[PDB]
Amino acid sequence: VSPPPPIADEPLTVNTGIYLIESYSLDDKAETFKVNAFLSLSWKDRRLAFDPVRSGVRVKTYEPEAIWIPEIRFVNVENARDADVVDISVSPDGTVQYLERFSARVLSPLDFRRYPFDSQTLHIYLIVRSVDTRNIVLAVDLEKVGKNDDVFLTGWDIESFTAVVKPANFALEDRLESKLDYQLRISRQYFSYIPNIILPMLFILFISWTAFWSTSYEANVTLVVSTLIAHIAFNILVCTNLPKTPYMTYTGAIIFMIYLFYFVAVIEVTVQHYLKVESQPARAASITRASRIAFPVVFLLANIILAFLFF
Amino acid sequence: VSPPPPIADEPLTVNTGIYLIESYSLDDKAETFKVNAFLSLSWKDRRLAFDPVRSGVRVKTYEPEAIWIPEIRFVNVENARDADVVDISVSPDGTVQYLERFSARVLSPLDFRRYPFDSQTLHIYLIVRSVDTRNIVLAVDLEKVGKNDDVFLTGWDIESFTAVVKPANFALEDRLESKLDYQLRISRQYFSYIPNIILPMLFILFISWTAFWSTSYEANVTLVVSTLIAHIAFNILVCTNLPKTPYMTYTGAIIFMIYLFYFVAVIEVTVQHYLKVESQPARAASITRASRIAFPVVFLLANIILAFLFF
Amino acid sequence: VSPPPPIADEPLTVNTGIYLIESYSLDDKAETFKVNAFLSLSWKDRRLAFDPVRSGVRVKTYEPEAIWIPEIRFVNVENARDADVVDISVSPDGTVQYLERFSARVLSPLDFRRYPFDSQTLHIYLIVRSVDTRNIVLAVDLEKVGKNDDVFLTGWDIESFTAVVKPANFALEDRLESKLDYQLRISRQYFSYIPNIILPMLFILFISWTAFWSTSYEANVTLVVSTLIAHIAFNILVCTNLPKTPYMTYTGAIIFMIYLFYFVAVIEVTVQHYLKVESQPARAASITRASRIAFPVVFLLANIILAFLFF
Amino acid sequence: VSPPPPIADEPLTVNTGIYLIESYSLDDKAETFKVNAFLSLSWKDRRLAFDPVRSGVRVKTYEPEAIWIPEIRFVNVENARDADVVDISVSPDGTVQYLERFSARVLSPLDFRRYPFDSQTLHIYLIVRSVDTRNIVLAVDLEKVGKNDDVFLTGWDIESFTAVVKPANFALEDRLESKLDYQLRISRQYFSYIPNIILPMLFILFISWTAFWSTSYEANVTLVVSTLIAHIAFNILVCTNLPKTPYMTYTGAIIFMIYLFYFVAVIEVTVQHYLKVESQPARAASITRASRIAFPVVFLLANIILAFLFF
Amino acid sequence: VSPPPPIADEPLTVNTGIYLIESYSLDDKAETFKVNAFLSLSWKDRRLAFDPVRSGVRVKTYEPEAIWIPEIRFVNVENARDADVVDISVSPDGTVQYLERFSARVLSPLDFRRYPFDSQTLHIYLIVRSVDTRNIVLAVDLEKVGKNDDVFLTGWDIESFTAVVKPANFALEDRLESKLDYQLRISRQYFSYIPNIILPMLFILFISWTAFWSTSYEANVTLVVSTLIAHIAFNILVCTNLPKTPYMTYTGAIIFMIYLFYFVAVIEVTVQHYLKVESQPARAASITRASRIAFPVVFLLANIILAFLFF
Ligand SMILES: [Cl-]
Ligand SMILES: [Cl-]
Ligand SMILES: [Cl-]
Ligand SMILES: [Cl-]
Ligand SMILES: [Cl-]
Ligand SMILES: [Cl-]
Ligand SMILES: [Cl-]
Ligand code: NA
Ligand code: NA
Ligand code: NA
Ligand code: NA
Ligand code: NA
Ligand code: NA
Repeated sequence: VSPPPPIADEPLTVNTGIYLIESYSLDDKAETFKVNAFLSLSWKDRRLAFDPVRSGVRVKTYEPEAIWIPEIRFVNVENARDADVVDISVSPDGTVQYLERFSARVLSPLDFRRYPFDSQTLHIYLIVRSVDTRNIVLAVDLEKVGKNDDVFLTGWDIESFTAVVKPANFALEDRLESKLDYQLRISRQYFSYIPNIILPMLFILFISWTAFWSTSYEANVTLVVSTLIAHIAFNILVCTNLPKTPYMTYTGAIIFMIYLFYFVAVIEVTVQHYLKVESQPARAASITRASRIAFPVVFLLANIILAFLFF
Repeated sequence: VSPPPPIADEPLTVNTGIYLIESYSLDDKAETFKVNAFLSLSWKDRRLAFDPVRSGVRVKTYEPEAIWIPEIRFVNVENARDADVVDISVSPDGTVQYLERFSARVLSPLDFRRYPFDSQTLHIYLIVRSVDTRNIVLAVDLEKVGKNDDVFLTGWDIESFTAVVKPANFALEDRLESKLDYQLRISRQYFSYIPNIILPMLFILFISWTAFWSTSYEANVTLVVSTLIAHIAFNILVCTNLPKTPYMTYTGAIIFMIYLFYFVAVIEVTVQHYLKVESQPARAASITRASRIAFPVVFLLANIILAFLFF
Repeated sequence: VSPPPPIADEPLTVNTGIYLIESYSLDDKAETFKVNAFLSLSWKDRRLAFDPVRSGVRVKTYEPEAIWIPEIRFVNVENARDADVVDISVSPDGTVQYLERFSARVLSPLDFRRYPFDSQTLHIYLIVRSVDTRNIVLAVDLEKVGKNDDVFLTGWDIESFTAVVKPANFALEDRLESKLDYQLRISRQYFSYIPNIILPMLFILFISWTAFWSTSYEANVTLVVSTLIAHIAFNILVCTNLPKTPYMTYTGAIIFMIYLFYFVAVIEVTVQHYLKVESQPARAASITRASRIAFPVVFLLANIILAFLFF
Repeated sequence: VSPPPPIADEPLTVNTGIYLIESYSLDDKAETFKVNAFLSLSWKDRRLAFDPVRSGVRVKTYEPEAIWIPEIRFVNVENARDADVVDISVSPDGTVQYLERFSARVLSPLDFRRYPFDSQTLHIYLIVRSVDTRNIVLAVDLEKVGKNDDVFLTGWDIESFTAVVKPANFALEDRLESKLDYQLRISRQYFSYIPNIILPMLFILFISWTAFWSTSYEANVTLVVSTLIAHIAFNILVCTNLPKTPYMTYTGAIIFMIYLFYFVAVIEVTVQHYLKVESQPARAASITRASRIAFPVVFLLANIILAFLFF
Repeated sequence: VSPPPPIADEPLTVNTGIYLIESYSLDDKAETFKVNAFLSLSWKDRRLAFDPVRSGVRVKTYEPEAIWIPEIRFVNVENARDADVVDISVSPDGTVQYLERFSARVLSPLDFRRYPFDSQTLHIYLIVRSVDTRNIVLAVDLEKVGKNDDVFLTGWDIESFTAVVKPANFALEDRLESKLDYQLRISRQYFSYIPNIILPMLFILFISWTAFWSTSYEANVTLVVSTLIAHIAFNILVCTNLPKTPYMTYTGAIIFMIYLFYFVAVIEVTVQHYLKVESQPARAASITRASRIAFPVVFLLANIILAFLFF
């Protein structure tokens, strides 16, 4: 088999469509997601044209090996897609309608800057390489782009599944390549992060601040050091669900900043004890009373500054 | 091969059945379960009809490639099922009896609202796409739907395996699709959660309340902060077996509420110490004595309210 | 190819044998184990009979596709076995000797009631479905059932590998099914549980009982709360190697009971402190002295009761 | 099929090229990385020469089985590459242009000495074994070596992808082998290690040094022992992301050294308490005051020495 | 195809060789390792003999399906090897030279008695089963046994790769089996265990002994209980990288023994406090002073005894 010949000098247009059946396993650390979808392909092959009136058949069904099929691939997949041809239909003028159901693990970079209040644009890049005989170009049949209503991505809200209709045509290894960008827009369900990580992290921090209403050094050391260790546990827990980033994430910024609050609280607790031992408690009292206001105020203002810089 | 021709204008009815052999690996985080079952298919193909007298055979056995077989797929599977054809039997009138044994990883959403006292309805969606020549519709042969008596799902009780007899017929990519819903009803074995998570979590909370019978601030700080850290460990342990949900789970609600009890216990312990240092112990004694009743009473009432809202 | 015809109305007997080469990966949580073995099959096919005198050959060698082979399957496997045919030998009377080497992941329920002093009977169920032309029945050739001397299952002792010689013949989807039960009896190597989990768990518990020889409330709170947290760590460690069970395991019973001992020790420590603060130390002394005897005595008797109920 | 015959006694030159499409999963512990790329091959086969006038076509397209293709393999791969032939083009003189897209898990040793400020040279070794009829030698077509602009390796910066143009020709099992070295130079994104591991580790260490401004032995024991335990947690966290090395890593050296600082701090805290109990506080005061300067000074100098030895 | 006929009554000798290309993933818990190697096979098949003068060729190249090839298998593999035939060469006298490149996951028991200062002998068992027509025996061609210089096993030192030249010939299911033992000798790189596990474990133990220079019960309880908990963490860490053994490992023996030292240290701390409360400090002082010498002395002697018993 060889590609369909051009009537004049035009490239062969392969109309494409992706219909999502299932979306699952969005792995933040690996920056991958699994997809199960229909891939539809359509092109004109005049060598396959037939007469509807004489044949009595309006459509002809072929096996993939019987006819020429464009070699369509995915750019950003771990391994080649697991595909099963559903149907191949040829109309009298030779218009081929190809349909396959596939499953693939897609590599798509994620921006963690606003985590866990982040939104992502996942990409599925469709590609075709031109042949010596003729140039193959990709197009989007909007009527064949979509998703099943039941499509759910655990821990995420699916906003839209659209295609950038204009392909990216470029030369690669002295041959033309036609690339299409299918975009799956998602937003993270931040809900569970509030009662499980954010509020427990704030509770232990506020518990360390009770040391500002205590003169007992031994109890203060226990309050600030124990809560700091619990904060380290939350820092470790958060970083297990995330890859290492060359930038600060919103959660990472708050987590880092809270260490400074624990460090300064230890200094205050040390300074307070030192002064009391030195028979200067009136002074230790001034620092402790100021700390009661300073710590929540600086914490509130620093969080307003951080939320502003990130959102 | 092509589909069987209609005698009049009727769709081809493909009778289906699923007989469960094995059920395993219900993954809560992934919202998947693995299945090993028999898939039975039945349809009339008049082109395969034969005479029992002249052939001397009552039934004819064929290889899948020798005859036309409907392209039956599963909607909610990770990858295409691993299938092996067991038997293909044709009766004299051309009634085909197809039997295959398959294994598949099924994606089926789970409702964690009542966890670990939750029940689920797992789904296996059977589907067929219509061809140009004729429309293919699915039906349930109740005589061929069931499960082996030994079918066990570790950590779950299997209630029933039934099929919604009426298919969901709809248009997808300008062709008719016929979808059947096979339902596996299961209920979680909550037993082990009681001695391993629920009671240890209650024990540490009740241990923190012993601080209401102590005037020792240093011992009280140790009691409430240490048990809080153990509560954080249980919260982390529980969330490792669960995906992130955009709603509160029953266990999650109790776990979250217990943090408030630890936070208020720290306030009480701080207030008690502060008053005693300020030479107001008679007052601290009133707050501590009230706390001895208030903490278990509010805990009991809040749990009754939560159990009511969730069950 | 079609099945061998019956001389009279008898079922076709397929003689079976399993020879274990390797046993590995017994997964307690998944209730699976991996196996690498020889599967031997033998049946009479008169259509394959030949003359030993005239041919000069005692045996004929065939390729699997050249002759009829019974469709033998495993009931309790995750996916279909990975099999490679080793030999097919036909004797002059038409007796076929089939040999394949296979590997499979077997699902076999485990009874954790006596863990880690438990024994298990792992099952490998062989099955054949009857055809329209004739009924197929399975048999055990004891001469072809066994295991390699070097067969080791890490963390387990292999006792025996035997087969229940009588098949379970039953009707499934209007056809006869012949099922054989191959049993691999194993006993857990409990050794390592003693120095790694049991004795460290007992050491920390006995350390909490030193609080009965101390009047220091602050030190007592530290002794009982710290060791309780270490007990929680051991409880979590034990449950990571086990699935969730709808029953109590022996280890689970001891682990649960030890929480009650920590809870009552906290009550004692609280009662002792309360009385001393109330200027009643003579009374606190009576409770503490009684606790020194009561705690080890009740612990010993409760363990005798538990060991009796479980063994 | 057999190899192309030599015109004289020359080896067959197979021109190669690797164009990276995707780079992912750099596993530090396993010392592997996954790659998705184009492999281009070119060689002259005069037996495939054709006349464009007689055949009509200027270039001929073949299926891999139809013609002789050199057996090109990767040396350092876990399993054989997952490859799909994209195109096989034959020009009139018999010049074959082969193009395949492949995915592979590559084993490439990593030097962790400067971790997490390390750089690596990942290797992809291309190899061909000579046949009896003639010797096969590999060459690099620099025009067909490259990488997609979007190629990203999560947690790493990609510097370059080049090939050592001269093959390593050697004898292996009495036949010639021609090996090419494709090099992917990467540098670790150390950024996240600073707020997540390095600074929290320094904070807890500096917190232990507050014991040098405290006379309270019981608070000092709490300060140094608690922070030491947090340091053990960070040591364990760091070693989970690394394989075991027969050398010290930069991070490993700092982590190890910090233990010595905790050990000497415990000695100081013990010595201080012992002297105070012995009614020698003036002396304990001299040791404690010296420690306030000695500990940060020795820590700074030891880190300058370590940074010098490692960088 | 059938096996080569014997000239007299001799068994067919199949000469073997294994050349290691890659060694990776030595899994201690699973007792497996992955291998990528060349498997060479050689045997005489007179039916393939040819004349060099008449044919004009000195060697003939065949496809595996064209000629008879002995069914060579690996005994101790999880699944069948992933193999690709590289070359099949036939010399004029009919001497066949077979070469394949394979990858396999090998099951090989490990002796952990001296861990982490252990050495292992990994085995790769080659096997052939005899046919009815004739007996097949295996031999080692030492010229074709070896390993690439770059072969590295992360965390291990590779000593040698040799073969036991004499096969183990035995009867299995009334047929002869010929088994060869290929041995890969390795020694563990214990280096990293010293700064990461051994020395931190010793530091925390020595820190618990500072309680013998302290009269403060509350600080002593904190010293011994906190370090014991850190020792439990190291015990858990060590056992995660090891399978459960029916024997004591060297590290396991030291780890277990250290618990006894913590237990006796708690008794000493309790006895010391009890006597001081009972107004007997002169006596408590004698026990504490003796403990300062006894604990390091008994620890040193017990370790000398253990090292002697294990090495
Ligand atoms: Cl693809
Ligand atoms: Cl499917
Ligand atoms: Cl099977
Ligand atoms: Cl390869
Ligand atoms: Cl094999
Ligand atoms: Cl024998
Ligand atoms: Cl034999
Ligand atoms: Na085609
Ligand atoms: Na068909
Ligand atoms: Na067959
Ligand atoms: Na070829
Ligand atoms: Na304390
Ligand atoms: Na062969």
